[PDB]
Amino acid sequence: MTSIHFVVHPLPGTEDQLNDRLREVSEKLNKYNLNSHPPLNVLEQATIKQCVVGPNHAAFLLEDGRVCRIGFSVQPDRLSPVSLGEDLQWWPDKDGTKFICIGALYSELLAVSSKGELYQWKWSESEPYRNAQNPSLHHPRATFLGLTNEKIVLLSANSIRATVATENNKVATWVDETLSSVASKLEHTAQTYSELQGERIVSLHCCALYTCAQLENSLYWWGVVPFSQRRKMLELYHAGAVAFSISAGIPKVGVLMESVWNMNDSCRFQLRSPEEEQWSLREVVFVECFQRTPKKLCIPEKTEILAVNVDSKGVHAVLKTGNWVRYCIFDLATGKAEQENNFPTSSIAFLGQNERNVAIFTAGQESPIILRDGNGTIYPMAKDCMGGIRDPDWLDLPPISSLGMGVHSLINLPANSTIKKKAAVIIMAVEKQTLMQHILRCDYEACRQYLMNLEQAVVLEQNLQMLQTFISHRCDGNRNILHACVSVCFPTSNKETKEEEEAEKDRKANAHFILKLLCDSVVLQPYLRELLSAKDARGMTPFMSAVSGRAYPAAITILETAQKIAKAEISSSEKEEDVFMGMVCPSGTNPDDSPLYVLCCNDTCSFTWTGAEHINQDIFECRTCGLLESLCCCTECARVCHKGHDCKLKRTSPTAYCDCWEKCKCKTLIAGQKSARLDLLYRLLTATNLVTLPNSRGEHLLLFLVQTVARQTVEHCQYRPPMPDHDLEPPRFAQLALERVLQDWNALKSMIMFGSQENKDPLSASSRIGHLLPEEQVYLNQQSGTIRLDCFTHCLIVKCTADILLLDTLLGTLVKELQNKYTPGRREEAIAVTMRFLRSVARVFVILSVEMASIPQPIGKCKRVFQALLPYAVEELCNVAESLIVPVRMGIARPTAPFTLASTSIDAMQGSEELFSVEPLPPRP
Ligand SMILES: [Zn+2]
Ligand SMILES: [Zn+2]
Ligand SMILES: [Zn+2]
Repeated sequence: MTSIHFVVHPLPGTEDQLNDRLREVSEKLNKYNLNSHPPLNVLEQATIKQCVVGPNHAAFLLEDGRVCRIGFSVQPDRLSPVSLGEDLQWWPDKDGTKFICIGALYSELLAVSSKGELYQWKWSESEPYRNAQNPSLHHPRATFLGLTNEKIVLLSANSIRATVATENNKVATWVDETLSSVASKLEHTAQTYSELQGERIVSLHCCALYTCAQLENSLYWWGVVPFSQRRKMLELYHAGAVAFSISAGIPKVGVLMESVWNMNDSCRFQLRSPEEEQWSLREVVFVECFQRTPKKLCIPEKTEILAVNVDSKGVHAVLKTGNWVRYCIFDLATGKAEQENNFPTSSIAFLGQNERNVAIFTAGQESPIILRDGNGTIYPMAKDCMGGIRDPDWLDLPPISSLGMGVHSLINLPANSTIKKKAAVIIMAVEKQTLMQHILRCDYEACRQYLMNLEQAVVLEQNLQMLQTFISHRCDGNRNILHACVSVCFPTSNKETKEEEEAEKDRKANAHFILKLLCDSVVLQPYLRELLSAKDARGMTPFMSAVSGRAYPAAITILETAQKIAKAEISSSEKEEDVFMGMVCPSGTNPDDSPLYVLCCNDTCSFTWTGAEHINQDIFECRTCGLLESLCCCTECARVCHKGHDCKLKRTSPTAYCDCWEKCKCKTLIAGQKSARLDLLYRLLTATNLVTLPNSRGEHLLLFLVQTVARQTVEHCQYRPPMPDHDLEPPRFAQLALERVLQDWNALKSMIMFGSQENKDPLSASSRIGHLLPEEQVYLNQQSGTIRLDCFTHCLIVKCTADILLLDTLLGTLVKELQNKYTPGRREEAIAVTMRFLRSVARVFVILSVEMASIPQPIGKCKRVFQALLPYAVEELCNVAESLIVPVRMGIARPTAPFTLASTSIDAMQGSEELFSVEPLPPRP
């Protein structure tokens, strides 16, 4: 059962207004109850195969061959939105013949039946045309087209022209009866093109001027030569020509009497009766330079083709190469790929369950493009400041069984109004998924009654076909019921976070109760593993979506549910850790999409604690979003925002105040619950192994946290206490995160033993050495890396001169693991970790002491570290001095220039910053 909806989109418009109309339909489905029409209720209980839109009428083709039509009127436009006709009447079918295809022209409605008969119905006439002389003949031009001796299959209809095709590779075309005067030389009857032989034509799509035929592995076009190729023809039109235009929703034929020299202007055409207007030459095609032969489009070899639709801009195609999907726009001037675009989401989620649901919908020249993916949902397309596809914002819509749109022209416009003349009318037959809509409407009672009814039905009749059909239910962006519940559970306001800072509807609660009800459901137990281990269009599980969307109690509930389910299904291989990591953070995942890393880098945006001020920050630039000249963004914007974009850091940074909300939707303006965030960090530290995996910049979590702390200490001291809200405190989470992570013998071990043999850094040249000579592999495997460890030690000691607690935390963890005579192998492991850390501390201390003249705070911190670990620091300092004194005694010292010492401490820090804050050599691409 499906429901019918009407969308009015005035022309000319952008994709943003169309997306706003689709969104308005989406919340009218979601939060505005339900509404329909009396005469369309009979259409709701059947599978509508095809919907077409005429000038003032709409036609529906069903599965059983019944065709119905209705009238409508659209008043408002732009500087229910439609009025429907009172009664619906059907096609007279006393002969009992079912119908296969329908199509809409301006003056007639076309039908193709199973017996190969073409039927024509006038819009003005209330009864379909039947010839009295020939009872077996029904189309008035069937004799002229010569289709009476061949069974007919494929139809394509548009505003003025129609193109039709048999089984015998015979294609014909004609124009509407309102242009019968110029219909002597623009058309052709059924030929047999030898160039199209070899493969059956699988689809035909007609534009307003030309038409296209898609075969099994080729594309051909024929018809009117486009306006871009008229430059070479005039590389200048004499008077006396006869032309036609389709402007303002009406087709008209005129005659020229001026001489034309420049073709970029507008010309005045004398009107011709069907038995004197100023028209632009871009919408005028001279008839009395026509591509009467099919021309092959250039496509790459071994590429499957999915959906073809044509318009004035060219040929729009979806191409599949291997396991990848491109979107292509072909220009008819050269026949090559004019525009090539890659989808910003995953291709696997775009392919969906079935590849036959991918389609492209358009209505004419200026009409927009609606793309339908493999799941039957709408993929919203928009253009960024560059020439790519913007990141899509999901509409939360059910899949569409049938979609059809057309161009309508408004009637009797006043002369003193700026209302646009033309619009597009879109008709949707959206499916209903009742528990999906119950989840999206935030109602606990309907979900509870549905689960109780399903449990009673399984207990009584033992039927699970409806349940296994409901498991495969999807929303937009490849989202299941759990994904929809998580997306509903996102925080919206900052009221609780605003009120907790002092002296220091019911949608959310119903959503949480719904999540608990589906988590503790008895009947949903054998499918919750497949529900939780599913990836959406961004490649995230519901736990990853709850972490990234700042829904922390939802992530806590999902984590307990995964821990409960995973312990009862070990049995065979693919064991407990494999099931748990499949549910939490699966393999083949980007390192910047880890739940621990994302949980660490979700901080409050800097406009929330700085208004229109001009404090000193770090300034990032996006090429994609348009933050180019004076528009800027804070560092948390570069972390959470702009993750797949072309975002860079500018060295010449003046003062700015995060102009990120002006150009895009900043995802960091709202802070979630702090206690649930710390509890999630506590649970993720002691249950997974996500802390030993670096991010896409090759940084450990400890290095990222200490760099965030060292940046925020400098940035947050210029906060003055009293369009988005700017009355919140600066974020304090990274200090507590460092204090918790440093109390762990996995993170400290992986940080200190970084760059060793059993630790791979993706941005190091020594990581990928398997294709080299064996001697070079020996020379590269002799050494070990200590760049990032030295950077971490320098950032902990020199750049963190506002706290001491992290150093005592690290020293306490080291001493506690050194005094552990309980588990085997712990003591020597802690000894080696202590040796590596003391080597790094000794190197930093030596550099700082050489740079200073004849105590500073970092030297005091190094002395405290040496005093807390005396019997090993003495030996490592002996080794450091021995290494320093070797080249003097052997007389092989490298000559250097003299330098002056440092009287103050800021210049020594400036000189040691350039020595330790470096990067290893990247591998060869
Ligand atoms: Zn951006
Ligand atoms: Zn920001
Ligand atoms: Zn931002």
